[PDB]
Amino acid sequence: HHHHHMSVNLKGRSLLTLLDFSPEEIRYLLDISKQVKMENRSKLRTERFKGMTLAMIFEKRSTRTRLAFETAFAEEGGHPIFLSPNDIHLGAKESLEDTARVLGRMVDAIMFRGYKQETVEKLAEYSGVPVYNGLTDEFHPTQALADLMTIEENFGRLKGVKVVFMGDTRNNVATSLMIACAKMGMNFVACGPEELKPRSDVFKRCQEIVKETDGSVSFTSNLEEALAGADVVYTDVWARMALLKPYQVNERVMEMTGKSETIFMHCLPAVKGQEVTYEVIEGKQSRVWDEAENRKHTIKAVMIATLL
Amino acid sequence: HHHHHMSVNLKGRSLLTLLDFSPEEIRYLLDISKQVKMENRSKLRTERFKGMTLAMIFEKRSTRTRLAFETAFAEEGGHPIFLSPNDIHLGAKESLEDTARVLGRMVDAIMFRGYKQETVEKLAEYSGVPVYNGLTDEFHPTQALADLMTIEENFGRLKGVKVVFMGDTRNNVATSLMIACAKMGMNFVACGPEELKPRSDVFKRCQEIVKETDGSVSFTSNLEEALAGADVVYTDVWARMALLKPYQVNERVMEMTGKSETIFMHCLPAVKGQEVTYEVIEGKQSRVWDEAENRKHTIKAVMIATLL
Amino acid sequence: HHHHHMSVNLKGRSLLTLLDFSPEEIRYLLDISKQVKMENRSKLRTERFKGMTLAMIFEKRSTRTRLAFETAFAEEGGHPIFLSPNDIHLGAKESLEDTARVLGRMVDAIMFRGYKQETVEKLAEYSGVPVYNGLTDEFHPTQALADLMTIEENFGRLKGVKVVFMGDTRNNVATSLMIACAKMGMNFVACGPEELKPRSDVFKRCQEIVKETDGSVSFTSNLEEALAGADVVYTDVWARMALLKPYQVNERVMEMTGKSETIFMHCLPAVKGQEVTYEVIEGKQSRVWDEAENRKHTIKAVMIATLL
Amino acid sequence: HHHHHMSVNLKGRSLLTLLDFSPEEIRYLLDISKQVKMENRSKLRTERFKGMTLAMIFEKRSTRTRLAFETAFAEEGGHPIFLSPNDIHLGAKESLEDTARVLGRMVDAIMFRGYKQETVEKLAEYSGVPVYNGLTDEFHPTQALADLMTIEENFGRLKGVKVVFMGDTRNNVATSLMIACAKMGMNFVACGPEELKPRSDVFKRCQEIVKETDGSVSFTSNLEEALAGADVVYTDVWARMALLKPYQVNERVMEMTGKSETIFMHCLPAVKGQEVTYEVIEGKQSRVWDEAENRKHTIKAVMIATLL
Repeated sequence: HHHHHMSVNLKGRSLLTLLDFSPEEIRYLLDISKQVKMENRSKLRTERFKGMTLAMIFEKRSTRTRLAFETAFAEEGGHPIFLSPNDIHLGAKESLEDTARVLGRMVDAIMFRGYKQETVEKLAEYSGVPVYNGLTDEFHPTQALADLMTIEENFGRLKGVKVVFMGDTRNNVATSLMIACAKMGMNFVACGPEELKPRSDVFKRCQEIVKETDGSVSFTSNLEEALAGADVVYTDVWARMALLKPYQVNERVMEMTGKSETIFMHCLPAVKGQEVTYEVIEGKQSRVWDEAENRKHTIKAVMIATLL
Repeated sequence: HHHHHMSVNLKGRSLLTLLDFSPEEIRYLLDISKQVKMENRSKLRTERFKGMTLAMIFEKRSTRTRLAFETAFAEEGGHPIFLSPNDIHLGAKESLEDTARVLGRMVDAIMFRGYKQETVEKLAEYSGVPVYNGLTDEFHPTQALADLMTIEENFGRLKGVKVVFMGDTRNNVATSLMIACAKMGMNFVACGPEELKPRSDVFKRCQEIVKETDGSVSFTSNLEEALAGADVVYTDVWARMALLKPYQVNERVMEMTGKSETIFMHCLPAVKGQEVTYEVIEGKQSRVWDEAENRKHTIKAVMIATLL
Repeated sequence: HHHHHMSVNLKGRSLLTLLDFSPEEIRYLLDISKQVKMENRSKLRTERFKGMTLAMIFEKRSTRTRLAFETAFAEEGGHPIFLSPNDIHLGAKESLEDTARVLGRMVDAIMFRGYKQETVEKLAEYSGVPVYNGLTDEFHPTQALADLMTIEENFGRLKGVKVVFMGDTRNNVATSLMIACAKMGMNFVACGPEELKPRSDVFKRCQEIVKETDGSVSFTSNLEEALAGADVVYTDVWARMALLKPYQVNERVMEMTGKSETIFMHCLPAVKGQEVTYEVIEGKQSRVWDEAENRKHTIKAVMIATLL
Repeated sequence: HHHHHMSVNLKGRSLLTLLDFSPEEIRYLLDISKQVKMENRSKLRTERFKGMTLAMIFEKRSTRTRLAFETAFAEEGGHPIFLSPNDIHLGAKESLEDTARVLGRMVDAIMFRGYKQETVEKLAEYSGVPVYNGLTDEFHPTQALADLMTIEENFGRLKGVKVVFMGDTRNNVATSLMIACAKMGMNFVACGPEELKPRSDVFKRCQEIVKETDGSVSFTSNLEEALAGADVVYTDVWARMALLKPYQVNERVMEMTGKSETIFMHCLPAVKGQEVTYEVIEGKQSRVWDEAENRKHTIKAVMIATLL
C-alpha cells in the first residue's frame, strides 16, 4: 500500500465478515486455532475467559454453532448465555438499539445468528463490545475459518490449494469460503448453475484480494473444467432443485479430480442423497468430522484474539 | 465365574442400564454418592469437573433430572448445556449418527432423556464418550441408584431388605428398581395387575442375578401377601386406571406391612389421590424428599466414576 | 461402514495392540505426542497425573521402555512402581487373575512387558483399569507410535510414505510397524527371508486396513525391488543368522533407495555389525536418537488419552 | 485403671504390634481408614505427605504389602524407596544399629518386612522415627487392621461379631487377628490342630484384653463347635500338612455356620485347593478382594496418624 499494513492484534474487534480481516490477521487466527486444538487434545486446561460472559442470540437455532461457542467459552471458564427465538424477538418488544445498549452494559461479547447482516452491524455499533457473526444469510465467517483450518491440516499448506464449491454458489457458506480462499492465496472455483453464480460485488472484491495474494477465484457451470486437479470438493444444502440436481457430489464427481488425495468437505448438516451421496460423505475422502471439530477451535481463537 | 470378576473402576463407561453393572461396581457408586452428599452438606467445595462440558439432550423435559445433572456438574466447575425438544429433534434435521459424531468431538459426556433405548446406545456408540441414560421408556437407572441410597440411609444395610413396588410394575422405574434390588441382594416384590406384570426377559435375568446375590424377585396381584413385612413400599404414577385403582398406596396399605419402621418412596412427580394418598406421601413414613435430594448425589457419583 | 465410526476419545482404554485402534484414534494420539514433545522442550511444566500410580510389571527387563514410562508418568506428578522379574513371577506364587484383581483395587493403570499377549489381555480383563503393552512377543505398539511420530517429523506427512522393514519381518516390532503404516495410509514393504515373512493373519488384516486408507502392504525376499524409492529403511536385531545375513542394512543397501532423503530407523538396542553397520547407524541418515526420545512422548500421550 | 487412659493421638508412634495400641487408638485408626477409602473412591485428591520420604526394607519380598505402602504414601505426594533383599542384607555389611542411625537422619519413616521382631524394635530404637511392621514371623498388624475394616464394612459393627480362624492358629496373621478381635470386643475362636494352638503368652494377654472389652478368645480342635454361628471364617496358608488337612475351608465347613450371612476372609496369597477350596474363595461369601483393597486404606491411616 506504499506502506503495507501488517499488524495482527485484534483486541476489541468484531467478526462480521472475513472481508474486514487482512491475510495476516487470518493467519494469526489460524495459528491460535491450531494451538488451542493441541491444548484441548492434550488436556492442558486453561481459564482464559474466567469471569467473562457471552450473550448468544439465535434468531435461527443451530446446535453446531451453539455447541461450538458454548464449549469454547466455558472450557476457558467463561459463562455463555443462550437466548433462543422464544427468549428474544429482536424487532418485537424493543428496538434492536435498545437491546444492544443494554447488552453493552452487561456482557463482554455478543454472538448473533440470524437473517440480516445489518442486525449484526448495529449490535456491534450500539453495544460497543465484540460481536461475532455466527451466521447471517450473507456470511458465515466462523465456518470459513474452520474450513481453512481443516484444509491446512490435510495438505500442510494453503497457498497452492485448489478448492471447488459445488451448487448454490452464492449462499452464505459459499461466499465466506470464497473470501477465505482469496485471502489465503488459494485457487477457488465456484461450480453451479448460472442462476446461482457468486454474488458479483463479493466476486470483484476477491479479484482485488488475489492480486496481492496470488490466489485465483473463478466460476463455471461446467463440471469437468471446474474439478480437474481439485484438492478440495466442497458442498452445502440446496434449499430450484432442478438447476442444482446436476451438481450433486457423488463418486463420479470426486473421480473427475484425477487425484486420489482430494478431500470432501461440507459445512453440516447435509441432506444425504441430495447435494452429496451417502457413499461420498461416509467414505474415505470425507473430512466433515474434523471440519466440525474445528468449528470449536476456530471460535475459541476468535474469542481469544478479540477479548484478550 | 471360576475366576469371579470384581473390579470397580468405571472410567470411560456409560450408564445405559444397571444390567451393565456388577454388584461391586454399584456398591462403589453408592460409596461415592454417600461421600459426595457429606461433602455437599458440610460445604467442602471441590472442582472435580473444572473445564469439562456435558451436553444434556431432553427429548422429554424433566426438571428434577435436569436439576440433578446440572447442579451435580456445575458445583464441581463443569459446564452443562441444556438442549431442549425445541433445540433438538434427533431424527429430524439430521441422522442421530451425524449428531453423535459431532457431539463426540465437542463435549466430555452426554446425558439423554427420551423414548428409545436404542437412541442412547447409538449415542454411546457414535460419540465415543460416556453417555448417561436420564430416563428412556425402558430404564431409569439414575433413579434406582438414588432409591438404593435412600433405603440404605434408612436401614443401614441393603442385603436383607424387603421392597414392594405397587402398580405399574413394568414401567421404566419399576424395572430399574427390580434390577437394583436384585444386584444388592434385596427382597423385591412386584405387586400390581397381571396385565402389568414385570417384563419377563428382565425378570428372568434378575432370577439369575439373585442366585449369586441371595436376593429374591417376585410378582403377585395379591396385596396381602406382597406387603407383609415390607421395609419399603414404593409406587409411581399410573399413566387402564381400572386395573391399577386397587393398588393405590393409602394408610390401609401401609398398615398391611405389620411394621411401623416401613418407609414410603415415590420417584416423583406424584398424582396425589391416585397412586398414593396425600396422607401417606405427606406423612411420617414418606422419604420422598431425601430420595429426591439423592438424585443429585448419585448422578454426581456416576459422573465422578466415569469421567475421572 | 454405512455410518463411518470417527470418535477419538480413549478414556479408560487399554493399549494391547494398534489393531484395536482406528486411524482417527491413532492420529489423535500423534497430535498429543507432538504437543507433549513441544511442552517438554519448552519447559512448560504440568502435573497431569498428580496423585496417580502406575504399576510396571517387567517379566523381561528393558531400560528404554522403563525409562520412557517412568519419566512420562513422573514428569506429570504420577508415581510409577517398578516390579522386576525378581519382584514378580506372574504364574508362580499366585494366579495372574489373583494379582490382576488386587492391582485393580490399588493403582490407576498397569504397564506390562513380557511373553504372552494373553497375559496382557487378562490383566486388562481382571484389573478393570487401563493396561499398556510395553512389549510382548506378539506386538510392541508403543514403539510403532514413536516410529510414526519420527517419520512424520522427517517428511511432514505420513500418507505417501514408503517404509521398508529389513530382516525378521514377523517379530513383534515388524508386526506393529506394518499395522501402524497400514492405518496411516503408508506404503509398507516387508523385506527378508521367506521363512520369516510377515504373520499371515496380521498381513491379511492389514490388506483390509489399506482398502480404506489407500496404503499398501507387501512382502519380498528381493532387496532391489523392495528398496527402490524407500523413504524409510528400518531394521531390528536378528535373534538362523544365515537366512538373515543378506538383509543387513549397510551403505550399499541404503544407496538402493535412489533417494538421498531416505532415513534409517531401528527400535533399539542394535547389534552393530549384524543387522546394521556402524557406518549407517552412526551416520547422517540415522534417526535412531529422535526415535528413542519419541518413545517417551508417545507413551505420555497414550497415558493422557486413556487416564484423563 | 482408676483413671482410664483414653487418648487417641499417635503422632511419632511406631506400629510394631497391636498389643502396643489401646482400643480407642485402634478405633481412631479405623475411622481414618474409612474416611481415606471414601476420599480415594470419590477422587478427592490430597497431598498429605508432600516432601516426605519412607524407606521400605524388605528382607522378604511381598507385592501386596509393597503396593499398599507405596500407593498409600505416593498418592499423598510422599516418596517411597524400595530396598529389596538385593539392596540390603541387614546383618551383613553393617550392624543393624549403624543402618538405623543413618536412616534416622535421612527419612521420615521406615517400613520393615522380615524375620525377627527384634529387628523392627531396634530400627525404631536407633532411628528415632516411626517404624511400621509390614510383617515379621511374629506379627502382621497392618493385615489385622484391614481385616477389622473389612468385617465392620460387612456387619456395620464389631463388638458382637464371631470370627473363626482355621488352621495354623499360631502364625503371624492368626496372632495379630486374635489381638485385633480381643481389642474390639469380638468373639474370636482359633480352630486347628493342638500342635498349632495359639501362642500362649499372647492368648493370656488377650484374656486380659477382653475382660475390659467384653470380647472372648478361645481355641478348639473341634470344627463343629468352633463354627456354629460364625459371622467370619478366616484362613491362611499351611506352610505337617497332615495335621492341617482337616481344617481346609470348603463348602461343607462354611455351611457349619448355620448362617447364610457368614463371610470368608484370607489375607492373601492363597494356595487354592489346600487351606481353602476354589469354590469358596471364588464364590459369593468371599470378601478377599475388599480385604486386599483395605490394606492400602489402613496403611495410609497408620501413616497419617503417626506422621501428621
